[PDB]
Amino acid sequence: ADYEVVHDTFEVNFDGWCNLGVDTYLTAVENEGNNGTRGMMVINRSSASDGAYSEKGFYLDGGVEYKYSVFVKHNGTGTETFKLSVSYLDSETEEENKEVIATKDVVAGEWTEISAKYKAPKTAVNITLSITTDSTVDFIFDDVTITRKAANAVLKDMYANYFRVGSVLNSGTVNNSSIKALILREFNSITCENEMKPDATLVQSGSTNTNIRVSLNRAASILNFCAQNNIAVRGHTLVWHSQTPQWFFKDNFQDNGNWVSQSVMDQRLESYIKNMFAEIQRQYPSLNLYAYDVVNAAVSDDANRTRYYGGAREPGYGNGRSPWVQIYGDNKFIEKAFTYARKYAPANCKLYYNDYNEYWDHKRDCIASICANLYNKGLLDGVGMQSHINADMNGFSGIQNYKAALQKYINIGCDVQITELDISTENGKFSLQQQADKYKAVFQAAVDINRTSSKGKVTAVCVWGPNDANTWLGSQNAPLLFNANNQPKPAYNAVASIIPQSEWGDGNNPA
Ligand SMILES: O[C@@H]1[C@@H](O)[C@H](O[C@@H]2CO[C@@H](O[C@@H]3CO[C@@H](O)[C@H](O)[C@H]3O)[C@H](O)[C@H]2O)OC[C@H]1O
Repeated sequence: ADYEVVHDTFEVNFDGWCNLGVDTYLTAVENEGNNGTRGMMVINRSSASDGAYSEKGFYLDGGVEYKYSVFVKHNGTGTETFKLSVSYLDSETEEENKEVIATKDVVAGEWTEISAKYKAPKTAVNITLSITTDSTVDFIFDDVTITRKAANAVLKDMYANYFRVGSVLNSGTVNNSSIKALILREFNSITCENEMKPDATLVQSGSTNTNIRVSLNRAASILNFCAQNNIAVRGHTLVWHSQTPQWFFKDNFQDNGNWVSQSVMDQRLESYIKNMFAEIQRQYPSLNLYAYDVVNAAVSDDANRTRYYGGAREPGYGNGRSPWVQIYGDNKFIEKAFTYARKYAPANCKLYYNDYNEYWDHKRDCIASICANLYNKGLLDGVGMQSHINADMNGFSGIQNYKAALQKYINIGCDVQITELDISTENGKFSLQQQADKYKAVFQAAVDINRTSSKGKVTAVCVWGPNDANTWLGSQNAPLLFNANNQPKPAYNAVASIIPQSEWGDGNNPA
Protein backbone atom coordinates (compact mmCIF):
# COMPACT_ATOMS: atom_id res chain seq x y z
CA ALA A 1 0.00 0.00 0.00
CA ASP A 2 1.02 3.66 -0.61
CA TYR A 3 -1.77 5.92 -2.08
CA GLU A 4 -5.34 6.25 -0.70
CA VAL A 5 -8.17 6.43 -3.25
CA VAL A 6 -11.06 5.87 -0.85
CA HIS A 7 -11.54 6.68 2.80
CA ASP A 8 -15.16 6.43 3.97
CA THR A 9 -15.52 7.96 7.39
CA PHE A 10 -19.32 8.31 7.64
CA GLU A 11 -18.72 11.68 9.34
CA VAL A 12 -21.48 13.43 7.35
CA ASN A 13 -23.03 11.23 4.63
CA PHE A 14 -23.58 7.51 3.99
CA ASP A 15 -20.54 7.73 1.68
CA GLY A 16 -22.02 5.55 -1.11
CA TRP A 17 -22.94 2.67 1.20
CA CYS A 18 -26.12 0.75 0.62
CA ASN A 19 -28.15 -2.04 2.24
CA LEU A 20 -27.44 -5.49 0.79
CA GLY A 21 -30.75 -7.37 1.09
CA VAL A 22 -34.12 -5.63 0.61
CA ASP A 23 -34.95 -5.44 4.35
CA THR A 24 -31.48 -4.81 5.70
CA TYR A 25 -31.28 -1.36 7.32
CA LEU A 26 -28.32 1.04 7.40
CA THR A 27 -28.11 3.84 9.95
CA ALA A 28 -25.10 6.11 10.56
CA VAL A 29 -24.74 7.07 14.23
CA GLU A 30 -22.56 9.70 15.97
CA ASN A 31 -20.05 8.42 18.62
CA GLU A 32 -20.58 4.72 17.80
CA GLY A 33 -18.04 4.41 14.98
CA ASN A 34 -14.32 3.75 15.24
CA ASN A 35 -12.29 5.92 17.64
CA GLY A 36 -15.49 7.52 18.99
CA THR A 37 -16.36 8.97 15.57
CA ARG A 38 -19.53 8.50 13.51
CA GLY A 39 -20.05 4.96 12.18
CA MET A 40 -22.35 2.91 9.96
CA MET A 41 -24.63 0.44 11.74
CA VAL A 42 -26.10 -2.47 9.77
CA ILE A 43 -29.20 -3.95 11.36
CA ASN A 44 -32.22 -6.10 10.49
CA ARG A 45 -30.13 -8.69 8.62
CA SER A 46 -32.09 -11.93 8.36
CA SER A 47 -29.55 -14.06 6.51
CA ALA A 48 -25.77 -14.25 6.13
CA SER A 49 -25.93 -12.70 2.63
CA ASP A 50 -27.50 -9.49 4.00
CA GLY A 51 -25.05 -6.69 4.78
CA ALA A 52 -23.77 -3.52 3.12
CA TYR A 53 -22.23 -2.70 -0.26
CA SER A 54 -20.80 0.32 -2.04
CA GLU A 55 -20.12 0.62 -5.76
CA LYS A 56 -16.69 2.22 -6.12
CA GLY A 57 -16.32 2.35 -9.93
CA PHE A 58 -15.57 6.08 -9.76
CA TYR A 59 -12.41 5.28 -7.76
CA LEU A 60 -11.32 1.72 -8.61
CA ASP A 61 -9.86 0.54 -11.93
CA GLY A 62 -9.71 -3.03 -13.19
CA GLY A 63 -6.18 -4.44 -13.35
CA VAL A 64 -4.89 -2.40 -10.40
CA GLU A 65 -4.10 -4.01 -7.04
CA TYR A 66 -5.82 -2.28 -4.12
CA LYS A 67 -5.60 -2.93 -0.42
CA TYR A 68 -9.12 -2.99 1.02
CA SER A 69 -9.42 -2.30 4.77
CA VAL A 70 -12.48 -1.88 6.97
CA PHE A 71 -12.88 -1.54 10.71
CA VAL A 72 -15.77 -3.62 12.06
CA LYS A 73 -17.39 -4.28 15.45
CA HIS A 74 -20.26 -6.44 16.69
CA ASN A 75 -22.13 -6.69 19.97
CA GLY A 76 -23.30 -10.31 19.73
CA THR A 77 -21.92 -13.17 21.81
CA GLY A 78 -18.55 -14.76 20.97
CA THR A 79 -16.66 -14.67 17.70
CA GLU A 80 -18.23 -13.59 14.39
CA THR A 81 -16.63 -14.29 11.00
CA PHE A 82 -16.69 -11.16 8.84
CA LYS A 83 -16.17 -11.26 5.07
CA LEU A 84 -15.12 -8.62 2.57
CA SER A 85 -16.26 -9.35 -0.96
CA VAL A 86 -15.42 -7.61 -4.21
CA SER A 87 -17.70 -7.91 -7.23
CA TYR A 88 -17.40 -6.45 -10.71
CA LEU A 89 -18.80 -6.62 -14.22
CA ASP A 90 -16.36 -7.77 -16.88
CA SER A 91 -16.82 -5.23 -19.65
CA GLU A 92 -15.80 -7.64 -22.40
CA THR A 93 -17.60 -10.86 -21.44
CA GLU A 94 -20.53 -8.89 -19.92
CA GLU A 95 -20.36 -11.28 -16.98
CA GLU A 96 -20.37 -10.52 -13.27
CA ASN A 97 -17.94 -12.02 -10.80
CA LYS A 98 -17.92 -11.88 -7.01
CA GLU A 99 -15.28 -13.12 -4.62
CA VAL A 100 -14.55 -13.18 -0.90
CA ILE A 101 -11.25 -11.31 -0.62
CA ALA A 102 -10.98 -11.40 3.18
CA THR A 103 -12.37 -13.50 6.02
CA LYS A 104 -11.68 -12.46 9.61
CA ASP A 105 -12.76 -13.75 13.01
CA VAL A 106 -13.96 -10.90 15.21
CA VAL A 107 -14.57 -11.06 18.97
CA ALA A 108 -17.53 -9.19 20.53
CA GLY A 109 -17.19 -5.54 21.49
CA GLU A 110 -13.87 -4.75 19.80
CA TRP A 111 -12.99 -2.63 16.76
CA THR A 112 -11.13 -5.00 14.46
CA GLU A 113 -9.55 -4.37 11.06
CA ILE A 114 -10.38 -6.76 8.24
CA SER A 115 -8.26 -6.26 5.13
CA ALA A 116 -6.76 -7.83 2.04
CA LYS A 117 -5.12 -6.95 -1.24
CA TYR A 118 -7.12 -7.65 -4.39
CA LYS A 119 -6.53 -7.02 -8.10
CA ALA A 120 -9.60 -7.21 -10.38
CA PRO A 121 -9.25 -8.09 -14.11
CA LYS A 122 -8.25 -5.21 -16.37
CA THR A 123 -11.72 -5.41 -17.98
CA ALA A 124 -13.48 -5.09 -14.61
CA VAL A 125 -15.96 -2.21 -14.09
CA ASN A 126 -18.48 -1.45 -11.31
CA ILE A 127 -15.95 -2.66 -8.75
CA THR A 128 -18.07 -3.03 -5.62
CA LEU A 129 -17.11 -3.76 -2.01
CA SER A 130 -19.45 -5.60 0.39
CA ILE A 131 -19.35 -6.61 4.07
CA THR A 132 -21.24 -9.53 5.60
CA THR A 133 -20.89 -12.04 8.40
CA ASP A 134 -21.49 -15.76 8.45
CA SER A 135 -24.60 -15.01 10.61
CA THR A 136 -27.48 -12.49 10.96
CA VAL A 137 -25.76 -10.40 13.68
CA ASP A 138 -25.98 -6.60 13.68
CA PHE A 139 -22.67 -4.86 13.11
CA ILE A 140 -21.02 -1.42 12.84
CA PHE A 141 -18.32 -0.46 10.36
CA ASP A 142 -16.15 2.60 9.76
CA ASP A 143 -12.98 3.77 8.04
CA VAL A 144 -13.34 1.96 4.75
CA THR A 145 -9.90 2.54 3.31
CA ILE A 146 -8.77 1.58 -0.19
CA THR A 147 -5.16 2.16 -1.16
CA ARG A 148 -2.95 1.74 -4.21
CA LYS A 149 0.79 1.40 -4.65
CA ALA A 150 -10.34 33.33 -9.67
CA ALA A 151 -10.62 31.44 -12.15
CA ASN A 152 -10.24 28.92 -15.03
CA ALA A 153 -11.41 28.55 -18.63
CA VAL A 154 -14.09 25.97 -17.75
CA LEU A 155 -17.88 26.14 -18.15
CA LYS A 156 -18.83 26.29 -14.44
CA ASP A 157 -16.34 29.14 -13.84
CA MET A 158 -17.22 31.07 -17.01
CA TYR A 159 -20.93 31.05 -16.14
CA ALA A 160 -20.49 31.45 -12.35
CA ASN A 161 -22.28 34.83 -12.29
CA TYR A 162 -25.03 33.63 -14.60
CA PHE A 163 -26.19 30.07 -13.84
CA ARG A 164 -25.02 26.57 -12.99
CA VAL A 165 -23.83 24.55 -15.95
CA GLY A 166 -24.84 20.92 -15.69
CA SER A 167 -24.57 17.48 -17.22
CA VAL A 168 -25.79 13.98 -16.48
CA LEU A 169 -24.32 10.88 -14.82
CA ASN A 170 -25.71 7.34 -14.88
CA SER A 171 -24.73 3.84 -13.63
CA GLY A 172 -22.45 3.22 -16.61
CA THR A 173 -20.76 6.62 -16.81
CA VAL A 174 -19.77 6.53 -13.13
CA ASN A 175 -16.86 4.21 -14.15
CA ASN A 176 -15.36 6.34 -16.88
CA SER A 177 -12.27 8.11 -15.49
CA SER A 178 -12.27 10.52 -18.43
CA ILE A 179 -15.89 11.45 -17.81
CA LYS A 180 -15.13 11.88 -14.09
CA ALA A 181 -12.32 14.33 -14.88
CA LEU A 182 -14.66 16.09 -17.30
CA ILE A 183 -17.42 16.53 -14.75
CA LEU A 184 -14.96 17.73 -12.09
CA ARG A 185 -13.47 20.23 -14.54
CA GLU A 186 -16.52 21.65 -16.34
CA PHE A 187 -19.84 21.06 -14.56
CA ASN A 188 -21.27 22.26 -11.22
CA SER A 189 -24.66 20.55 -11.60
CA ILE A 190 -25.52 16.88 -12.16
CA THR A 191 -28.83 15.15 -12.88
CA CYS A 192 -29.15 11.33 -12.60
CA GLU A 193 -30.18 10.06 -16.02
CA ASN A 194 -32.38 7.29 -14.62
CA GLU A 195 -31.33 6.52 -11.02
CA MET A 196 -33.79 8.88 -9.29
CA LYS A 197 -36.86 8.05 -11.37
CA PRO A 198 -39.70 6.24 -9.53
CA ASP A 199 -38.88 2.81 -11.00
CA ALA A 200 -35.29 3.20 -9.72
CA THR A 201 -36.34 4.43 -6.24
CA LEU A 202 -39.63 2.74 -5.35
CA VAL A 203 -39.31 -0.49 -3.32
CA GLN A 204 -42.25 -2.87 -3.82
CA SER A 205 -41.64 -5.33 -0.98
CA GLY A 206 -43.17 -4.08 2.30
CA SER A 207 -44.68 -0.90 0.79
CA THR A 208 -48.12 0.16 2.13
CA ASN A 209 -50.46 2.99 1.02
CA THR A 210 -49.15 5.38 3.68
CA ASN A 211 -45.57 4.11 3.80
CA ILE A 212 -44.08 3.71 0.37
CA ARG A 213 -40.57 2.33 0.72
CA VAL A 214 -37.85 4.11 -1.28
CA SER A 215 -34.19 3.36 -1.92
CA LEU A 216 -31.34 5.62 -2.97
CA ASN A 217 -29.18 2.56 -3.82
CA ARG A 218 -29.25 3.08 -7.59
CA ALA A 219 -28.30 6.74 -7.19
CA ALA A 220 -25.95 6.40 -4.16
CA SER A 221 -22.56 6.48 -5.93
CA ILE A 222 -23.62 9.54 -7.96
CA LEU A 223 -25.04 11.44 -4.97
CA ASN A 224 -21.94 10.54 -2.97
CA PHE A 225 -19.53 11.78 -5.71
CA CYS A 226 -21.47 15.05 -6.13
CA ALA A 227 -21.74 15.72 -2.37
CA GLN A 228 -17.99 15.10 -1.98
CA ASN A 229 -17.05 17.37 -4.88
CA ASN A 230 -19.42 20.29 -4.25
CA ILE A 231 -21.52 19.52 -7.35
CA ALA A 232 -25.17 20.44 -6.94
CA VAL A 233 -27.88 17.91 -7.98
CA ARG A 234 -31.24 18.36 -9.69
CA GLY A 235 -33.66 15.68 -8.53
CA HIS A 236 -35.34 13.87 -11.43
CA THR A 237 -38.19 13.10 -11.09
CA LEU A 238 -41.09 12.64 -8.64
CA VAL A 239 -44.01 12.20 -11.05
CA TRP A 240 -43.87 10.96 -14.66
CA HIS A 241 -46.11 8.77 -16.88
CA SER A 242 -42.93 6.90 -17.85
CA GLN A 243 -40.39 4.79 -15.89
CA THR A 244 -42.81 4.19 -13.03
CA PRO A 245 -43.80 0.62 -12.06
CA GLN A 246 -47.39 -0.29 -12.89
CA TRP A 247 -47.82 -1.80 -9.36
CA PHE A 248 -47.50 1.70 -7.80
CA PHE A 249 -51.00 2.39 -9.15
CA LYS A 250 -52.58 -0.99 -8.24
CA ASP A 251 -54.52 -1.99 -5.12
CA ASN A 252 -52.46 -5.11 -4.31
CA PHE A 253 -49.11 -3.53 -5.20
CA GLN A 254 -48.91 -5.88 -8.18
CA ASP A 255 -48.59 -4.87 -11.83
CA ASN A 256 -51.77 -6.92 -12.51
CA GLY A 257 -53.88 -5.54 -9.62
CA ASN A 258 -56.82 -3.14 -9.89
CA TRP A 259 -56.33 0.60 -10.40
CA VAL A 260 -56.47 2.37 -7.00
CA SER A 261 -58.91 5.13 -6.02
CA GLN A 262 -57.82 8.78 -6.00
CA SER A 263 -57.70 8.92 -2.22
CA VAL A 264 -55.48 5.83 -2.03
CA MET A 265 -53.25 7.32 -4.73
CA ASP A 266 -52.99 10.62 -2.80
CA GLN A 267 -51.59 8.66 0.14
CA ARG A 268 -49.07 6.83 -2.06
CA LEU A 269 -48.10 10.07 -3.84
CA GLU A 270 -47.53 11.97 -0.58
CA SER A 271 -45.66 9.05 1.04
CA TYR A 272 -43.36 8.67 -1.96
CA ILE A 273 -42.52 12.40 -2.05
CA LYS A 274 -42.10 12.60 1.71
CA ASN A 275 -39.86 9.51 1.88
CA MET A 276 -37.73 10.59 -1.08
CA PHE A 277 -36.87 13.90 0.55
CA ALA A 278 -36.43 12.27 3.98
CA GLU A 279 -33.95 9.72 2.62
CA ILE A 280 -31.90 12.26 0.67
CA GLN A 281 -31.62 14.30 3.89
CA ARG A 282 -30.85 11.21 6.04
CA GLN A 283 -28.17 9.80 3.75
CA TYR A 284 -26.68 12.85 1.91
CA PRO A 285 -27.33 15.90 4.09
CA SER A 286 -24.28 17.67 2.69
CA LEU A 287 -25.66 17.30 -0.86
CA ASN A 288 -26.84 20.55 -2.45
CA LEU A 289 -30.19 19.35 -3.81
CA TYR A 290 -30.86 22.70 -5.50
CA ALA A 291 -33.81 21.72 -7.69
CA TYR A 292 -36.30 18.95 -8.27
CA ASP A 293 -38.47 18.12 -11.26
CA VAL A 294 -41.63 17.48 -9.23
CA VAL A 295 -43.78 16.71 -12.32
CA ASN A 296 -42.28 15.70 -15.66
CA ALA A 297 -43.86 15.92 -19.11
CA ALA A 298 -47.55 15.86 -18.10
CA VAL A 299 -48.75 18.01 -21.00
CA SER A 300 -49.94 16.24 -24.14
CA ASP A 301 -48.26 16.78 -27.57
CA ASP A 302 -51.76 16.34 -29.00
CA ALA A 303 -53.33 19.80 -29.70
CA ASN A 304 -56.78 18.29 -29.18
CA ARG A 305 -55.88 17.35 -25.61
CA THR A 306 -54.36 20.75 -24.84
CA ARG A 307 -57.43 22.32 -26.45
CA TYR A 308 -60.17 20.13 -24.92
CA TYR A 309 -58.69 18.11 -22.03
CA GLY A 310 -56.53 20.66 -20.14
CA GLY A 311 -53.36 19.15 -21.62
CA ALA A 312 -53.94 15.73 -20.01
CA ARG A 313 -52.32 12.72 -21.68
CA GLU A 314 -54.57 9.77 -22.57
CA PRO A 315 -55.15 7.55 -19.52
CA GLY A 316 -53.37 4.18 -19.32
CA TYR A 317 -49.89 2.69 -19.28
CA GLY A 318 -47.20 2.84 -22.03
CA ASN A 319 -47.28 4.28 -25.60
CA GLY A 320 -47.18 7.81 -24.00
CA ARG A 321 -50.37 7.21 -21.98
CA SER A 322 -50.55 8.31 -18.32
CA PRO A 323 -51.29 6.10 -15.28
CA TRP A 324 -51.63 9.40 -13.38
CA VAL A 325 -54.45 10.44 -15.74
CA GLN A 326 -55.84 6.88 -15.43
CA ILE A 327 -56.30 7.38 -11.64
CA TYR A 328 -57.12 11.11 -11.49
CA GLY A 329 -58.95 11.39 -14.83
CA ASP A 330 -57.32 14.66 -15.32
CA ASN A 331 -54.14 16.72 -14.76
CA LYS A 332 -55.39 17.53 -11.20
CA PHE A 333 -52.54 15.42 -9.79
CA ILE A 334 -50.01 18.09 -10.81
CA GLU A 335 -51.00 20.64 -8.15
CA LYS A 336 -51.27 17.84 -5.56
CA ALA A 337 -47.69 16.73 -6.32
CA PHE A 338 -46.39 20.32 -5.90
CA THR A 339 -48.34 20.76 -2.69
CA TYR A 340 -46.68 17.66 -1.14
CA ALA A 341 -43.27 18.57 -2.52
CA ARG A 342 -43.57 22.06 -1.03
CA LYS A 343 -44.29 20.42 2.33
CA TYR A 344 -41.28 18.09 2.40
CA ALA A 345 -38.58 19.66 0.18
CA PRO A 346 -35.63 21.49 1.76
CA ALA A 347 -36.08 25.27 1.59
CA ASN A 348 -33.29 25.61 -0.91
CA CYS A 349 -34.64 22.91 -3.21
CA LYS A 350 -36.44 24.81 -6.00
CA LEU A 351 -39.47 23.04 -7.41
CA TYR A 352 -39.71 22.62 -11.19
CA TYR A 353 -42.37 21.62 -13.69
CA ASN A 354 -40.31 20.04 -16.54
CA ASP A 355 -41.38 19.45 -20.18
CA TYR A 356 -40.20 18.94 -23.80
CA ASN A 357 -41.58 20.47 -27.07
CA GLU A 358 -41.96 23.45 -24.73
CA TYR A 359 -41.55 25.97 -27.61
CA TRP A 360 -44.40 24.40 -29.64
CA ASP A 361 -47.24 26.98 -29.47
CA HIS A 362 -50.19 24.84 -28.40
CA LYS A 363 -48.10 22.90 -25.88
CA ARG A 364 -46.11 25.96 -24.68
CA ASP A 365 -49.30 27.89 -23.94
CA CYS A 366 -50.64 24.98 -21.93
CA ILE A 367 -47.36 24.50 -19.95
CA ALA A 368 -47.23 28.26 -19.22
CA SER A 369 -50.82 28.30 -18.03
CA ILE A 370 -50.23 25.35 -15.63
CA CYS A 371 -46.98 26.86 -14.28
CA ALA A 372 -48.34 30.42 -13.95
CA ASN A 373 -51.17 29.01 -11.84
CA LEU A 374 -48.84 26.91 -9.63
CA TYR A 375 -46.36 29.79 -9.32
CA ASN A 376 -49.02 32.25 -8.18
CA LYS A 377 -50.27 29.72 -5.64
CA GLY A 378 -46.71 29.62 -4.23
CA LEU A 379 -46.20 25.98 -5.26
CA LEU A 380 -43.73 26.25 -8.16
CA ASP A 381 -40.32 27.97 -8.50
CA GLY A 382 -39.55 27.48 -12.16
CA VAL A 383 -40.23 25.93 -15.55
CA GLY A 384 -37.83 23.31 -16.79
CA MET A 385 -37.24 23.66 -20.52
CA GLN A 386 -35.99 20.18 -21.50
CA SER A 387 -34.66 21.62 -24.79
CA HIS A 388 -34.51 18.41 -26.79
CA ILE A 389 -33.93 20.44 -29.94
CA ASN A 390 -32.23 19.99 -33.32
CA ALA A 391 -29.37 21.94 -34.88
CA ASP A 392 -31.61 24.11 -37.09
CA MET A 393 -31.77 27.86 -36.36
CA ASN A 394 -35.10 27.75 -38.22
CA GLY A 395 -38.29 25.73 -37.75
CA PHE A 396 -39.96 23.77 -34.99
CA SER A 397 -37.30 24.26 -32.32
CA GLY A 398 -35.63 27.20 -34.09
CA ILE A 399 -34.17 30.16 -32.20
CA GLN A 400 -37.31 32.30 -32.72
CA ASN A 401 -39.62 29.68 -31.19
CA TYR A 402 -37.09 28.85 -28.48
CA LYS A 403 -36.61 32.49 -27.33
CA ALA A 404 -40.35 33.21 -27.46
CA ALA A 405 -40.89 30.31 -25.05
CA LEU A 406 -37.95 31.26 -22.79
CA GLN A 407 -39.25 34.82 -22.57
CA LYS A 408 -42.86 33.70 -21.98
CA TYR A 409 -41.87 31.46 -19.05
CA ILE A 410 -39.57 34.12 -17.60
CA ASN A 411 -42.47 36.57 -17.86
CA ILE A 412 -44.49 34.41 -15.45
CA GLY A 413 -42.16 35.72 -12.69
CA CYS A 414 -40.75 32.27 -11.91
CA ASP A 415 -37.27 31.05 -12.87
CA VAL A 416 -36.28 28.86 -15.76
CA GLN A 417 -33.83 26.03 -16.04
CA ILE A 418 -32.72 24.56 -19.33
CA THR A 419 -32.72 21.02 -18.02
CA GLU A 420 -31.91 18.42 -20.70
CA LEU A 421 -30.38 20.40 -23.55
CA ASP A 422 -29.20 18.32 -26.49
CA ILE A 423 -28.87 19.38 -30.10
CA SER A 424 -29.48 16.63 -32.63
CA THR A 425 -27.65 16.65 -35.97
CA GLU A 426 -30.51 14.35 -37.19
CA ASN A 427 -28.24 11.57 -38.40
CA GLY A 428 -25.76 13.96 -40.03
CA LYS A 429 -28.41 16.19 -41.69
CA PHE A 430 -26.84 19.16 -39.84
CA SER A 431 -23.18 20.26 -39.60
CA LEU A 432 -21.14 20.66 -36.40
CA GLN A 433 -20.90 24.42 -36.98
CA GLN A 434 -24.68 24.46 -37.31
CA GLN A 435 -24.82 22.61 -34.01
CA ALA A 436 -22.24 25.01 -32.53
CA ASP A 437 -24.44 27.87 -33.69
CA LYS A 438 -27.53 26.47 -31.96
CA TYR A 439 -25.66 25.84 -28.70
CA LYS A 440 -24.26 29.35 -28.71
CA ALA A 441 -27.72 30.73 -29.56
CA VAL A 442 -29.30 28.88 -26.60
CA PHE A 443 -26.58 29.88 -24.08
CA GLN A 444 -26.64 33.49 -25.35
CA ALA A 445 -30.46 33.59 -25.01
CA ALA A 446 -30.14 32.52 -21.34
CA VAL A 447 -27.35 35.07 -20.73
CA ASP A 448 -29.56 37.76 -22.30
CA ILE A 449 -32.49 36.93 -19.98
CA ASN A 450 -30.23 37.27 -16.94
CA ARG A 451 -28.75 40.60 -18.05
CA THR A 452 -32.21 41.97 -18.93
CA SER A 453 -35.20 40.62 -17.07
CA SER A 454 -34.62 40.21 -14.12
CA LYS A 455 -37.42 39.19 -11.87
CA GLY A 456 -37.32 35.71 -13.41
CA LYS A 457 -33.83 34.27 -14.13
CA VAL A 458 -32.25 31.28 -15.84
CA THR A 459 -30.58 29.51 -12.90
CA ALA A 460 -29.15 26.44 -14.72
CA VAL A 461 -28.32 25.31 -18.19
CA CYS A 462 -27.79 21.52 -18.26
CA VAL A 463 -26.94 19.21 -21.18
CA TRP A 464 -28.42 15.71 -21.30
CA GLY A 465 -25.17 13.69 -21.16
CA PRO A 466 -21.38 14.27 -20.96
CA ASN A 467 -20.26 13.27 -24.46
CA ASP A 468 -21.53 11.83 -27.76
CA ALA A 469 -20.80 8.25 -26.66
CA ASN A 470 -23.37 8.69 -23.89
CA THR A 471 -26.55 10.12 -25.30
CA TRP A 472 -30.07 8.70 -25.25
CA LEU A 473 -30.50 9.94 -28.89
CA GLY A 474 -27.76 7.65 -30.22
CA SER A 475 -24.27 8.79 -31.21
CA GLN A 476 -25.29 9.12 -34.86
CA ASN A 477 -27.13 12.32 -33.77
CA ALA A 478 -23.87 13.58 -32.13
CA PRO A 479 -25.85 15.93 -29.84
CA LEU A 480 -23.51 17.05 -27.02
CA LEU A 481 -20.51 19.30 -26.26
CA PHE A 482 -17.81 16.62 -26.26
CA ASN A 483 -17.23 13.87 -28.80
CA ALA A 484 -17.00 10.10 -28.14
CA ASN A 485 -13.30 10.59 -27.40
CA ASN A 486 -14.27 13.16 -24.82
CA GLN A 487 -12.67 15.96 -26.85
CA PRO A 488 -14.33 19.40 -27.01
CA LYS A 489 -16.52 19.93 -30.09
CA PRO A 490 -17.05 23.16 -32.04
CA ALA A 491 -20.11 23.62 -29.80
CA TYR A 492 -17.94 23.54 -26.67
CA ASN A 493 -15.55 26.24 -27.82
CA ALA A 494 -18.56 28.32 -29.07
CA VAL A 495 -20.24 28.12 -25.65
CA ALA A 496 -16.85 28.80 -24.01
CA SER A 497 -16.63 32.16 -25.78
CA ILE A 498 -19.86 33.84 -24.69
CA ILE A 499 -18.67 35.22 -21.32
CA PRO A 500 -15.76 37.75 -21.16
CA GLN A 501 -12.86 36.63 -18.90
CA SER A 502 -13.41 39.64 -16.57
CA GLU A 503 -16.81 38.09 -15.72
CA TRP A 504 -15.69 34.53 -14.85
CA GLY A 505 -16.14 33.40 -11.25
CA ASP A 506 -15.84 30.48 -8.86
CA GLY A 507 -17.86 27.67 -10.40
CA ASN A 508 -17.83 25.89 -7.04
CA ASN A 509 -19.60 28.92 -5.60
CA PRO A 510 -21.97 30.25 -8.32
CA ALA A 511 -24.02 33.45 -7.70
O1 LIG B 1 -35.14 0.80 -21.94
C1 LIG B 1 -35.06 1.84 -20.97
C2 LIG B 1 -34.67 3.12 -21.69
O2 LIG B 1 -35.75 3.50 -22.54
C3 LIG B 1 -34.34 4.20 -20.67
O3 LIG B 1 -33.80 5.24 -21.53
C4 LIG B 1 -33.98 6.45 -20.79
C5 LIG B 1 -35.33 7.08 -21.13
O4 LIG B 1 -35.39 8.34 -20.46
C6 LIG B 1 -34.33 9.19 -20.93
O5 LIG B 1 -34.49 10.61 -20.29
C7 LIG B 1 -35.76 11.23 -20.55
C8 LIG B 1 -35.69 12.00 -21.87
O6 LIG B 1 -37.03 12.50 -22.07
C9 LIG B 1 -37.42 13.49 -21.11
O7 LIG B 1 -38.77 13.81 -21.42
C10 LIG B 1 -37.35 12.96 -19.68
O8 LIG B 1 -37.44 14.06 -18.76
C11 LIG B 1 -36.02 12.22 -19.42
O9 LIG B 1 -36.02 11.53 -18.17
C12 LIG B 1 -32.95 8.72 -20.54
O10 LIG B 1 -31.93 9.58 -21.09
C13 LIG B 1 -32.81 7.34 -21.14
O11 LIG B 1 -31.61 6.76 -20.64
O12 LIG B 1 -33.28 3.73 -19.83
C14 LIG B 1 -33.73 2.67 -18.99
C15 LIG B 1 -34.04 1.47 -19.89
O13 LIG B 1 -34.58 0.42 -19.08
